Amino acid sequence: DPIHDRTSDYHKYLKVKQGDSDLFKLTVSDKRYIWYNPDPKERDSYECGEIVSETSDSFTFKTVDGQDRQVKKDDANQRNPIKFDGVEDMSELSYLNEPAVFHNLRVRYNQDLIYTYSGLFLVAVNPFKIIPIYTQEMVDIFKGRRRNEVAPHIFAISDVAYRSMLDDRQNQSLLITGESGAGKTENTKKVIQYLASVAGRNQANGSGVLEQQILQANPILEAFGNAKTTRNNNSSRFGKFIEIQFNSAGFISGASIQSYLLEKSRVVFQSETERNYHIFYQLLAGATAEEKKALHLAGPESFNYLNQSGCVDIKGVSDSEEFKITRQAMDIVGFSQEEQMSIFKIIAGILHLGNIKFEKGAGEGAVLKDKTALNAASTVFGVNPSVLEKALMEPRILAGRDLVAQHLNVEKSSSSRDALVKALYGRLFLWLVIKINNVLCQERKAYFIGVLDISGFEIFKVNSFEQLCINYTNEKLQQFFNHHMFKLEQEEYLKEKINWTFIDFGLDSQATIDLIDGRQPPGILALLDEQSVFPNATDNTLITKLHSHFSKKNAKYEEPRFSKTEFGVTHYAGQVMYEIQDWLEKNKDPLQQDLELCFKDSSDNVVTKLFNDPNIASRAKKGANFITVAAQYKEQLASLMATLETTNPHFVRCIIPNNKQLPAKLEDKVVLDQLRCNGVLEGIRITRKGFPNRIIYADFVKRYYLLAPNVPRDAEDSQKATDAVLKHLNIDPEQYRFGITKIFFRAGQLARIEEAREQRLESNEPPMDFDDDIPF
Ligand SMILES: Oc1c(Cl)cc(Cl)cc1-c1[nH]c(Br)c(Br)c1Br
Ligand SMILES: [Mg+2]
Repeated sequence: DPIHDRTSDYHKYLKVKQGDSDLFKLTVSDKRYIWYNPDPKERDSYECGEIVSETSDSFTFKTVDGQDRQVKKDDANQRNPIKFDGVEDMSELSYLNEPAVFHNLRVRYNQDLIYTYSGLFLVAVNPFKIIPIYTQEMVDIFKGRRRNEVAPHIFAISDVAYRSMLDDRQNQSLLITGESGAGKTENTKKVIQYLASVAGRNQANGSGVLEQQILQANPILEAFGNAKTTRNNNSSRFGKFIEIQFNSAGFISGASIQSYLLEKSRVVFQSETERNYHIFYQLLAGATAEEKKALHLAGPESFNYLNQSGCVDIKGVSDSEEFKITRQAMDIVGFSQEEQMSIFKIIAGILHLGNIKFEKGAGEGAVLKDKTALNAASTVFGVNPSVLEKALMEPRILAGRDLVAQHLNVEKSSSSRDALVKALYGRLFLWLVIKINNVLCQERKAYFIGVLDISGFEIFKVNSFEQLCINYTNEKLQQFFNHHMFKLEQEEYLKEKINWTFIDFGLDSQATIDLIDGRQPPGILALLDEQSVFPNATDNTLITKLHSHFSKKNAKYEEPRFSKTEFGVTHYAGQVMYEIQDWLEKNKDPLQQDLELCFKDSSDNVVTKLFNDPNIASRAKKGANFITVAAQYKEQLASLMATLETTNPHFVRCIIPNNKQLPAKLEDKVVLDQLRCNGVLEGIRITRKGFPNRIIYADFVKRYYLLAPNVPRDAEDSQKATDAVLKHLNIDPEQYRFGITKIFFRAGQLARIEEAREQRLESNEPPMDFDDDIPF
């Protein structure tokens, strides 16, 4: 058995490597150690010192040099006995403290053990290198194994969710948290791969295509939805909830992707060193010379949308090659060759739109002296160029009921062009998702495991509305963790009156959430909205308004003294300063109807669908106005979260090792920040101090049969029959607890002590068979 064979890749790649005779000498030492800060200023840089003496309330210890230092036992971070180094579940540590927990993660990390359990949930420290642990061989190992049986792995957390779906007939979710680049998306992929493989169909082998189409749906989105940021070379610029769908039997019956909050602005702007969406570079570098001809393509550096960041390629990525992967993913999903070429027309069209140069005419309004870019765009889109031109520079609006032709300046014309671009891109992306969803979902699900892959927390020199939305989302995901680990958990203990004294885990980012999406009193999004449909409002009246509501009034809010255009929100993962510029327009998300008119007329079957389909091109009307982006997204998010509350959540906490995207460099301050703000220690603490597993009194007749005074699945009393099978082995009384309608087990008694009763090789047929058919 590979898991027991020290030779296996399993053992080689997933297990702590065997310590040597020298390590054994140290492991049996009677010496004790403490984690301390050599520099009290740098509280996240720790050294190990030896405890040399102790008083009633103090330890004295040697620093890395020979100096002696004293500390209150109350304030001491004791080092766990080294036998614990590498331990797979940190709820097992004797001492649960920051340097201890970080140290354990460090030991596992140093030998490419990136997964470690922390009580109920999984921690995943990004390796930033490939590790051979996701082969079909690895899947196989994990198929069906109990969490305690196999090493920590994304596959194991996935299998558990799967088993729990089947055993409880309840929908599950894999919530994968992390700041940008921490590993959310790679782990999402593994979750799907694994589920796809473990619950996929062979059936004589000619129908498994559904599962290949599920797998293939993600490389498509990734090419249109991902881009290099300063924080991640493959940053997800949209969030996604993936439903993997199962039939009654337990097999995969389909999948459905809900996408969130595509970063439309990236298409027309990217900050230094960053990249537009992969698709633009893939196209340009991977098109046939004849496609380059039909689309009037040329190099990255020929396009304003691709040539401002100073970066057109990503180290170790071939765009020409990724392009082949995308095309193949589009084939496998079912995108017809016309559909695909339309898609690249739209991509090519966007690039040309970007090259349109507006200039000042005689008057104040703009003029288009060189129509090269305009014509190439219209050609590719199949729209009338002089109609598009007039729609760009001279859109018509109502003025009362009068029809008036605008003459936009250079600045307004450029912006409107950008708006057309972002609408184009955003609708295309939404279409791609719609197309995929329709291919994958062809069976009424019986159950699902939802996999959440959002854009992770991020901070840049300049943070705009997109970031506020991203970090608010991450803020809510974390509160969801807070809620299930601590709030719901204890509230239960209270209900069941199991004599639990409430603990405040000091983790609640509700105030921050409220500050953002609060209705009454109104939060940022509400004021943004109010201001968005106030006809005279500016970015400036907006920040003034925000300042007036929250400055020195909201503890999570800050009006900076160094700027008039920025406001600070204190998030769980840190304070973020947000630049107000353009918020109103971003929230209104306006597009001249003359542009829409111009494109509804496109001769292209895909472009026309982007503009004529009400489920793609239509906008919800919030009374007299269109629904704002803020309101719409608050609404999508609440819905997601409402769906999540109905599932049984499993948490994977991804952790970025550093900010350099380097393997083998675990930066303690970086990791500890995440460990703190994730509430990792608090999550371990609740699982240790508490009673995770609790079954109703009635159904307690479940794994427990005559392993004590004769008592089969029957009994007339419920609170009596309970204490029965337990006392036989005399299993510790304070190691469990009797509540109103349930029986709780401290830190998993079903596994800890229950290893003779259940999980045995005897106790079934061996203790019955001594005198079968031979008793005289
Ligand atoms: O309809 C839009 C318009 Cl008119 C302007 C802009 Cl900037 C974006 C979208 C958009 N983006 C995404 Br993603 C979806 Br779905 C939609 Br609709
Ligand atoms: Mg991602």
